[PDB]
Amino acid sequence: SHHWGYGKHNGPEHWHKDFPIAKGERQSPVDIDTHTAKYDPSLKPLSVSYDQATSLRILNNGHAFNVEFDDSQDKAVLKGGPLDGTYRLIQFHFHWGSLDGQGSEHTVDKKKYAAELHLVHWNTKYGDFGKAVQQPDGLAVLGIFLKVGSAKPGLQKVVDVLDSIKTKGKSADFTNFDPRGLLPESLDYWTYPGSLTTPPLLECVTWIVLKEPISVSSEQVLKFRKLNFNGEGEPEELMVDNWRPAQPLKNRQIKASFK
Amino acid sequence: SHHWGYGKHNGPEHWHKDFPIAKGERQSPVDIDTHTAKYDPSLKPLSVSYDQATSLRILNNGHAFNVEFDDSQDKAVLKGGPLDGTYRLIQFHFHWGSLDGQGSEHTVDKKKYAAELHLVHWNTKYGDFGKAVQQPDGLAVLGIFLKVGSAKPGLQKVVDVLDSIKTKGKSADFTNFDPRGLLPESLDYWTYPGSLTTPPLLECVTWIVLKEPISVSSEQVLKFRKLNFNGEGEPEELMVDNWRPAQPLKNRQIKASFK
Ligand SMILES: [Zn+2]
Ligand SMILES: [Zn+2]
Repeated sequence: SHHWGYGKHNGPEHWHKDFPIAKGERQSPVDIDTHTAKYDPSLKPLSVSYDQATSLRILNNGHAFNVEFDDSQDKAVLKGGPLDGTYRLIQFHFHWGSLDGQGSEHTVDKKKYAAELHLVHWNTKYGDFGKAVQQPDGLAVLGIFLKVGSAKPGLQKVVDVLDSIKTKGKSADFTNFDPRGLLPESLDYWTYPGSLTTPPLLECVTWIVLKEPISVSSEQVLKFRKLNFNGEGEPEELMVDNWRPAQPLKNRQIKASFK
Repeated sequence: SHHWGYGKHNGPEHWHKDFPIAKGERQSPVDIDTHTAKYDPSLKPLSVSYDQATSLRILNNGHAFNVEFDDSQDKAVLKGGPLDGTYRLIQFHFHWGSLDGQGSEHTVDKKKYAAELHLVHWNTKYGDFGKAVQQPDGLAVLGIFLKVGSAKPGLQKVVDVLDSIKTKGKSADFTNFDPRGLLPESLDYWTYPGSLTTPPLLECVTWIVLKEPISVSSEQVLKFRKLNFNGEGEPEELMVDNWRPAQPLKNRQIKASFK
């Protein structure tokens, strides 16, 4: 009965009908205006501890594809930065475009990237993800821009398995993936309080959005575009433009860890 | 696997473990201290429109039994009183004791009744119940005390079907029930902002609690106590004392429609 998507009739412009928080005061994504996003010197260094990250599976959920991690222990955690205590990595996914010029959720001085990576973490204060998503400080999503340029070696293992999860509901074993291979060199970041960028759009996310994009090749991102929103047997609907546009900032302050 | 109940180990004293809102600022039930619950002359008469009410079924959910109504239209609505706009009746149920001296959720100057009836309504503003339960003004529950006295004729149709829904999961067709037959003659009420009295304890409820109890016979309430929490084939666990005790009022005001 309930569906949502990125199409003409079920798209971001309509999500409010089932999810009234879509018009809330803390919605993501947003545009980062660098002229207004002020350097905050009290922001601490971001601590990314992914050395023991344990990936398990990869799956097409009908909106994006997710790589899932074992979050039963502190094997892959985000700490410091703007955060209070310890946030475990549960999954990552991407949003991308039908063309190289668009695909990202966050924009920077109105500039769109080809795609955006989201590493999703939950506050261990709340015992599990389910309890976390319902708290204002429940999640931390580390957001990373993807520009088209040189191939990203650390992304190839993802790209290579995509032909096995073409359609909604498909999944595959996906062990030993190294998420450090998707990070840029600089951990300089912007931060602001926001939300999930898909329904149910819960306002439980501390956003950390990195200054430095990673590069991916034209052919790498092109592989993302050969996925399907639809299930097996249904009409083909290519999985492209699965991004929500910039939402009004309202009275939120985007703080910068760098000058 | 998540469970809750009224037992030693899964009871109201433990609900906070899975539902941290249990310790929130707007939890129900409460004690109504009549010395402090002040008459508010600006409170309007309560408007109960149940003339077209359409009951459908009755069911044992493993925590109480519910009589469900067709809420697809304005056939049975609560309006006026402390409420803004129109609230449709979805179901009623009761909480009761193992003895005649206890069973109610709300108390009045610490006085417990043998049971408490809850007519559950949702704000039509939000399209359905599912969306309603997540809003601060989503629900209105009309609460009515039951004291042991004379038989309530309008309750007998409920009592007579209970042998057919003994155990969790059991349901039966239940048409043409008249919910007006469960009302006392006075619609004088106390009101306060609160919550669901069972998990998930959401703080979405405008409580309207009637001053005048209805009477039920000793044998009528005794029939409620022959129901089972458990499913068919499971150990017998009599459905008694399915009430949450009074929670701290915090900085809430209980207003009275009467002097
Ligand atoms: Zn995302
Ligand atoms: Zn109830």
